[PDB]
Amino acid sequence: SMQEEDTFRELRIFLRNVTHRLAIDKRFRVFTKPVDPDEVPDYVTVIKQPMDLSSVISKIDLHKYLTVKDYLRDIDLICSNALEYNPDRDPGDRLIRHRACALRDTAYAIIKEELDEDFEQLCEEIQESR
Ligand SMILES: CC(=O)c1nc(NC(=O)C2(N)CCC2)sc1-c1cncc(N)c1
Repeated sequence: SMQEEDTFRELRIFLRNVTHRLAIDKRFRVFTKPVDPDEVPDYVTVIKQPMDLSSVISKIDLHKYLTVKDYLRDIDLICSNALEYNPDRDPGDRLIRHRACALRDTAYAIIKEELDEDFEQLCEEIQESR
């Protein structure tokens, strides 16, 4: 219905706002663009499912997120990718890992504080009916 399309539009508006707030945070600059396949060639080999904040914005606009859970799966993917590609004790690796986990914790905290539980529940119930 049109009520349901209004629900999803509200979700997209909310997701764009959260994603913008993540993308302007200086700590998260490394997660804002895809990994250049020239700049580092072993990435697309180790990371089978790359994900970044600009790709998150594209998926929002393509209506690929019908629930905040769908969105948080891709946030989780940005983080776990970073942990897996950077597993070493070197300080470069530890810094990215620290930032990846901060990205994840920040997104979950914003959603927990600002997304109404019933709004998300509605999104899920519309999703299950399709
Ligand atoms: C996204 C990611 O996981 C990522 N990880 C990197 N890791 C490192 O450079 C090391 N510490 C381990 C190799 C040294 S670079 C990088 C990245 C690569 N191209 C572009 C952008 N925006 C980030």
